[PDB]
Amino acid sequence: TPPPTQWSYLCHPRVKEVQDEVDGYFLENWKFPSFKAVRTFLDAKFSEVTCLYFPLALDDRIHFACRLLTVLFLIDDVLEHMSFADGEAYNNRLIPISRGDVLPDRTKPEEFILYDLWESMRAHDAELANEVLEPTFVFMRAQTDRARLSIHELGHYLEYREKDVGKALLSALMRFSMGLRLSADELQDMKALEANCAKQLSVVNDIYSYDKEEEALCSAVKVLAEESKLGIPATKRVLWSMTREWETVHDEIVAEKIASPDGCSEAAKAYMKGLEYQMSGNEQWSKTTR
Repeated sequence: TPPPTQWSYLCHPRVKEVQDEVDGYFLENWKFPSFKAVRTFLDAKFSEVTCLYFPLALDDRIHFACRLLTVLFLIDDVLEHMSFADGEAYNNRLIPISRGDVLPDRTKPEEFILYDLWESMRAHDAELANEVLEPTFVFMRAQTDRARLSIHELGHYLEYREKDVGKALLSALMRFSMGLRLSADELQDMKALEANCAKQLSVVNDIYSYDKEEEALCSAVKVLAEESKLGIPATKRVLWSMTREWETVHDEIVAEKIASPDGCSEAAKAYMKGLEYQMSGNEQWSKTTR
């Protein structure tokens, strides 16, 4: 029931091969705790998600993104079940290894998978590989801290999502996967568009995750439904409405930077189009998942 969108999602052409390859890799190395754990793992189709997010990734780089997002999802799950303290230590052990400053204990998959991944990434393109490092660490460190006083206004909720460390990681990983080389100025002048993108991705995620998220929460669906005193079906229709307006905001900012006097590099252009795909791909995926 979502209103019409001007964008068309796209899935990476090599999704089939890459998914078998990467899922395969983890089935060979990750210490799943049970066969049911494995069913759960395969049902997630992390490589398909990655391929819907970065349909323009270079053919020889898309597997890197799948491997990185997969291991990070696995890790995120591990951290969710351990105390704040043990989680702190988990990351502290892994980050140095990810930097390649510490050799991995060959009997600990969480150690050697990350080590081999990052090494192979730098080996492919060290300059961009390193552009993804920090965002990754900021992200895994943010998976330990709990609390988070549930927000209740629409503005503050969106402002909060704009700064989502995960969405920031996606954009960096995307530049690497597409081989995009942007200047510091270009990236800085990109913040607005990025904020809008992060915001759009969230609301769409929320719209589709509200139902299942019912048991006993940070959701634009909950936040707006209360502020406006509308029912869930209605609230959702309104969020869909806004979502389409933010897609239009994206188009205006893009056209504005392209028709700009100072010009717009091919890398910048490719980057903006990449964000478009993140949003359209995210929807296509949320629209057909779990």
